[PDB]
Amino acid sequence: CPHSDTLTIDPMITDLAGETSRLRAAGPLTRIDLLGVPALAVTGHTLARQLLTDTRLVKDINAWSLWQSGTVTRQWPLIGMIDVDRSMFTVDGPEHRRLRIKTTQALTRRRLDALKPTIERYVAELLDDLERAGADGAVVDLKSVFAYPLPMRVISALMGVPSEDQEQLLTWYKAFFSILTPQDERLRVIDEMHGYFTEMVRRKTAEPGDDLTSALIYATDGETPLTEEEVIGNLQALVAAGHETTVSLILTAVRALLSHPEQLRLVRDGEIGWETAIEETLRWDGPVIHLLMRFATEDIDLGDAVIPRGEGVVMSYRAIGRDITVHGADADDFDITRATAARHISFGHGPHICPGAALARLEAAIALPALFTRFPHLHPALPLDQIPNLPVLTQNDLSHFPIHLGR
Ligand code: HEM
Ligand SMILES: CC(=O)[C@H]1CC[C@H]2[C@@H]3CCC4=CC(=O)CC[C@]4(C)[C@H]3CC[C@]12C
Ligand SMILES: [K+]
Ligand SMILES: [Mg+2]
Repeated sequence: CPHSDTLTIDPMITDLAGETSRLRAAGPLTRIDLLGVPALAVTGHTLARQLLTDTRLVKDINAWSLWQSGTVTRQWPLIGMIDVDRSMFTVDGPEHRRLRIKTTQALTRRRLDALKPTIERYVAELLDDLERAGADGAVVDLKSVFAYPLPMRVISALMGVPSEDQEQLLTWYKAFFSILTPQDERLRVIDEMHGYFTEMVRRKTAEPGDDLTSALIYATDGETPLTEEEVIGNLQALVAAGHETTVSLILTAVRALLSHPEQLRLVRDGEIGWETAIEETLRWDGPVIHLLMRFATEDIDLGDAVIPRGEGVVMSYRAIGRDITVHGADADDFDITRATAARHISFGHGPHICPGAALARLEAAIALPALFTRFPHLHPALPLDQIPNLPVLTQNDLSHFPIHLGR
């Protein structure tokens, strides 16, 4: 690996540990290459926090010099991560709060109390599936049987996605996220997803129900109402995020606890909270690797560095979770007892901070203890260190997770 001043992010995710350490070492601001496209990566905790609140960094792709010049187009395999419709995800400034408010109100801890029974029912159902799958000592994929379906069920219940449509959504997302999907097919899948959620919003407009989509469509009376584009945009964002991140969180938490059985014991015996184990998982091995992307509306002076107007800026959240300045020398270790376990920014910071953090945390806090209580001798049927990532550049997406129920 001969010295380079640009760090190429390997889209096959062949050396995530090496790559994450190289980003930390090269940071807190360093040049990266995303499939032939240059950007800056923010890899330090403090600098990330400053920049995530800097109003000169915007989501709007039309602020991107390479987009303005036509240098980057829809042929770029990562383009679907940023060139999306109007929503809380793409907006900044005073307009942004309007696009967030119904969702944040709906996803408060207290409002989520009402969704808890549903989450509990789905966890119980999928554990029944695990039991069936793992009978007579057979090897089971913890991902396909338990972790992969659960968050789709949950976010679907919340948004009003029919039971019978969820399999198709998962199929689309898998194609959408895989770097291997041919770009023409990925763009088709993106159109097909948009068509689906467009019709879903038309369905809920004609016949509203007790779900968040209906609430985005029909606001309290006072308004002003969200456009069709905004409702669909929020909808797609909530489902995509709600599913994809949460799967990873469940799987990494299990892998972390199973490879650190002494720390699994701490949570089982009630000496450390499950919630604390989940925070350290978010810090150490969290759902987001990189977040695309922000752009400078003008020059941003950082004292001994300048991010030029038009430049693309990525938040390298995995690298950021391994910040030694913040977490100490053992940042690269999983340690649910560390003082800084909950001091991560793995859900972001500033205006665009994750609105679903309480739901993510709640799903994990129900699912994890339920899994280990039900199957106390759960163990890997494959060395945990041999579980590969899927080729998904921006997301910490585990391929499969072979276990035995034990015993
Ligand atoms: C489970 C683990 C999760 C992690 C690690 C996570 C992480 C994040 C991060 C880091 C951002 C902001 C990126 C940035 O602006 O720099 C974010 C934004 C967002 N997340 Fe979460 N998230 C999680 C679960 C969820 C869930 C359950 C939902 C929905 C129910 C969700 C919906 C969103 C939406 C809609 C945005 C965009 C908000 C905005 O830009 O204003 N994510 N997520
Ligand atoms: C940080 C993270 O993993 C989540 C939070 C917001 C999510 C994005 C929300 C908007 C969105 C809509 C889509 O239709 C494609 C997926 C994307 C582009 C999502 C990709 C994963 C993101 C980036
Ligand atoms: K578009
Ligand atoms: Mg050099």
